[PDB]
This record gives sequence, C-alpha cells and structure tokens, in this order.
Amino acid sequence: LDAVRKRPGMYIGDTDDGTGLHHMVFEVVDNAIDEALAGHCKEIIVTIHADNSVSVQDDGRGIPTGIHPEEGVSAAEVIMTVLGVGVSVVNALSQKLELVIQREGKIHRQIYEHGVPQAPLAVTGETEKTGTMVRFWPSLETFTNVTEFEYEILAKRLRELSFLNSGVSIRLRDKRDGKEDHFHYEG
Amino acid sequence: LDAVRKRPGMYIGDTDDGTGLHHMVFEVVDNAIDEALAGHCKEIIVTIHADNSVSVQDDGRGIPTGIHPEEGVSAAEVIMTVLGVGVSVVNALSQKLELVIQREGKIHRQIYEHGVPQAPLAVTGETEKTGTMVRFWPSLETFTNVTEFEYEILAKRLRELSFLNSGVSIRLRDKRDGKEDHFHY
Ligand SMILES: NC(=O)c1ccccc1O
Ligand SMILES: NC(=O)c1ccccc1O
Ligand SMILES: Nc1nc2ccccc2[nH]1
Repeated sequence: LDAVRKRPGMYIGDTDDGTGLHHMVFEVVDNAIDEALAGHCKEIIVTIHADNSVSVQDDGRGIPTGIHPEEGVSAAEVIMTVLGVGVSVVNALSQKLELVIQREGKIHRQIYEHGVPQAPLAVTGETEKTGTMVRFWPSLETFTNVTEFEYEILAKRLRELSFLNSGVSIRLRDKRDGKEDHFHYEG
Repeated sequence: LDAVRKRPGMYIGDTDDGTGLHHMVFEVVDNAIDEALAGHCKEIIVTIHADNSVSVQDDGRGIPTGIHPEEGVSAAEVIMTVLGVGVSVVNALSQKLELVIQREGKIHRQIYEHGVPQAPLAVTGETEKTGTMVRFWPSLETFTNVTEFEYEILAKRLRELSFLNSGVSIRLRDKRDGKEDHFHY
C-alpha cells in the first residue's frame, strides 16, 4: 500500500475538489454490485452516516475469509491490502475502515486504519445471512477542501448504475437529514 | 513497511511500557554511530526536544543521496523505507521524521509522515559540513501510556555504548530542562 500513500492522486484522482472523495464511494459500490450480481435477491445499501463515513452493504456470498496460502492472512485482508482501482486503494486512503463479512453461518469482522489492519480477521458470531459490508471514513490527511459527501452526486450515479445492472436493488440513505432513494430497474 | 505497522511490538518492543519508545532512539543511534565511526571528529549528538521528539546528529560523511538503480528513488529514501532492526522501523512508527544530509557540498532534506515520504529528497542549500541528522516524533497512535522520553533511560544506554565505541563522543541534551551529559571513553 505505500505506493498509493506516496501519490494518492495518481490512484484516486483529485483529492482537493471532491471528485477523488466521491470516487471512493463509487469504487466500493462497484465491488458491491459485482457481489450482488452473483445472487438471486441482489440488493446493495449505500448509507451516508452523520459522521461523514459511508457504508456499503451487499447481500452477496461474502468475500472469501480463508487464509491465503502464500500471503498468510485471510483472503479478505489480501483483497483489502494488496495492489477500477481496487478497494485497497479506498482502504489505504481511509483513516478508518470497518469490514463485516457474513459467510458460512459466520460473522467476520476486521478494522483498518490508514490501510493497516488492527488485528486479523476474527469470527465474532453467527448468522444465517450472507454478504459483505464496508464502511469507511475518508482520510482527512488526504482529502482537503471538499471533505463531506454530496447526496446528489451519489444519487445521480446510483440511478445511472441501476439501469445497467438489471434486477439489482440499490438503496441510498442519508442519515444526516433522513433523505432516501430506491433505484431498482426491471431488466 | 506495512508489516511493521501491523505489529509494531514485534519490531521495536513493547509499545505500552516505554520499552519500544526508547528503543526507537537506540536504533537511530546505532546508525549514527556507524556513521560517526567512518569520519573524523566522531561525535554524535542526541537531543530531547521540548515537543517530545528526539534528534540524532552525526558528523559522518553523509549517507548516500544518489538514485538507487533498482528502487529508482534516492538511496537515503531506500534506507528510510525498505526493511539491529533498521531505521525504516523507526520511520514507519513515527508520525513525522525529518531527514537532513550534508554531503558533497550540499544540504539535502526530506520529510516523512508515518513512513511515507512527503516529497523526494531535495537539495536545499550549500555547506562545508558533512553528516546525517534524523529528528523523529514517535506516533501517538502506536506508543501509549509511556509517551515521554525518560532522560536517564537514554543516558544509561548511551554510557554503555561509549565504552564499546571507544573513539566516539556522545552528547546528550534535554531541551525540556537543560540537562546534559557527555560520554566519551
Ligand atoms: N463494500 C462491499 O460491499 C464490497 C464487496 C466486495 C468487495 C469489496 C467491497 O468493498
Ligand atoms: N540519525 C542519524 O544520524 C542516521 C545516520 C545514518 C542513517 C540513519 C540515521 O538515522
Ligand atoms: N495518522 C496516520 N496517517 C497514516 C498514514 C499511513 C499509515 C499510518 C498513519 N496514521
């Protein structure tokens, strides 16, 4: 991840005009949609929290959690810490990031700061759902000037995306004012 | 450098009881001593600054600044960022690290935060002098509970080092209260 840290703008775009910041959400959403697309009920929920973090939930199969035999850490950690630009870029540029994976009846949780995992991916409970959820807090050491998410920027893009991804339900929620949208196209 | 940030304890020592924290200084000092050994004068100065940073100055040749043919960045940057434990460890665990090299008539300067270079090593001026200086501010995300440098802990170790490195003068200064020592065998 140090390559990204060294030159953030080569990976995420302009980190001062808001464009980079919103790219962060779109990269996460891209991964989520690819997760949702590989199930029948396909749903993703994009939430803008009051603390200016964003979470993206998918009801997919759940990112793989097994230990990667070469890297010696969970496959999820590898995905979040190695290398659309990849989710590891979002992680590298987040002051915090919380990963929650439901798979094989288990809840898996990990936390990152600035791309550095605070502990190994841990089974912390049980569940009968499946899916991956990523919530991130953009690094204010990187993103300057425009540091808060614009509901409308997200809405427009999610709506455009809905017509390309048939059968995928996409919900957008803004916890700062209670605004909500649901984009779900026919097919 | 992510393997150090992932388990800093394994590289530097205990990060909650003051062990790791002082060890950051000792690693830097080892590098400085190596440098002072290969020049004339042979002196290092260790300074505790009032803002809980430490600086370690040598009067050595200056560490090399030329571009590293494999890594493609200055050799000094290679030293500060690619994995005694290595000064890269110190750099990785410091919220800020300032590097100043006086080499071949020129002053070179670089700033890191959490081991990330803010810019490439750059020529900033001319000088007569030779030497390397690193000043580092230990990360308060890593180092907890014991977060202020203890004078006498540094003093104890430097004294031992003075006997082992016979020709080297080691000065220790505390800017918080003016305390000072001079260890020279
Ligand atoms: N946020 C997600 O749901 C996600 C899903 C799969 C891979 C990476 C991700 O960030
Ligand atoms: N601080 C020094 O005088 C030093 C000298 C050589 C290499 C790394 C260093 O930290
Ligand atoms: N605050 C902060 N910024 C960082 C950048 C890279 C790794 C760790 C860091 N902690």
